[PDB]
Amino acid sequence: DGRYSLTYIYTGLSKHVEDVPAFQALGSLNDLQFFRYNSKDRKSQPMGLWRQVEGMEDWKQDSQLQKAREDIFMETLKDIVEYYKDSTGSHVLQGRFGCEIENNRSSGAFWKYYYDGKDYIEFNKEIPAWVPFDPAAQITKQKWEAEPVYVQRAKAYLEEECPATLRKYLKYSKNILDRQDPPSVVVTSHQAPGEKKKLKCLAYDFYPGKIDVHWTRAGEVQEPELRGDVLHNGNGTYQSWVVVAVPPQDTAPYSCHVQHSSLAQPLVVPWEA
Ligand SMILES: *[C@@H]1O[C@H](CO)[C@@H](O[C@@H]2O[C@H](CO)[C@@H](O)[C@H](O)[C@H]2NC(C)=O)[C@H](O)[C@H]1NC(C)=O
Ligand SMILES: *[C@@H]1O[C@H](CO)[C@@H](O)[C@H](O)[C@H]1NC(C)=O
Repeated sequence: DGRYSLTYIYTGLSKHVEDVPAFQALGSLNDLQFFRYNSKDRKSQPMGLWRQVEGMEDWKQDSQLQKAREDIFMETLKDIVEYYKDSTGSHVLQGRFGCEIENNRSSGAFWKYYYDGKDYIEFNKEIPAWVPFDPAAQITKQKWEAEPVYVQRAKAYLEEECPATLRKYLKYSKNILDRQDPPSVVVTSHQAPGEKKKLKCLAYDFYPGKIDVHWTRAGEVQEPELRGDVLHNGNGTYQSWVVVAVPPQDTAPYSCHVQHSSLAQPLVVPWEA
């Protein structure tokens, strides 16, 4: 088995402006975001390729969970602002947490918060306890550890629940995270009025991201004039391109090369003038 990671990110604004939800939540599986929630629509919604997956998560029930989390998260931010006696300004709280396994073996976990960008507080499941970084975080620590069960719970989530959730998700996400969708390349050229002609090689619909793409002018690996790539989450695919300008008086042969983990041997698409 390989590496897989479940990560959640919560963002709250104490004084949100128009069209910007006061709270937002999102979760990623490796390099793909599989869900999102916000305080406006108030609903846990699957994303990308997970929109078509069934039986992995009762989104209607998670919606309720997210509302719960939201209330706590926002109460947390509220209290910090109360602490610094400054509710006229706008402040943000960001929570990041999750776990990761490698070879069906839990290989890591984390749970930390940031207030106005600086480290606010984090959990050390080895004590187990909360570690404060900001003075206000001391008050939070006190609250979050008022009962002995609390740290036990936080610990249980990081070492049991989260990874359990990750294993489950992996079952329903094989046809997603373990894909080897080979790239469809496409060579094309454009002549800007006044400039040299330029050749653009485009590899698309491939997954994972790691990939090699370069032009060759006479079997010689050229230096790209402009490079670029992207990730389409809804699709769950990657695109990557390279461009080269060709001398107005050049006849040499131009071919595009594309190496990808899903190819038995590299691909070569020559450009026909
Ligand atoms: C995956 O999604 C991407 C983005 O929606 C698709 O890329 C577009 O493909 C159309 C052709 O149908 C092009 O005309 C667009 O220019 C592309 N969007 C851009 C600018 O990236 C891609 O076709 C989809 N492929 C799969 C496997 O469904
Ligand atoms: C780890 O994977 C095995 C199958 O490879 C599965 O039976 C097991 O339940 C998973 N996690 C553990 C150790 O329970």
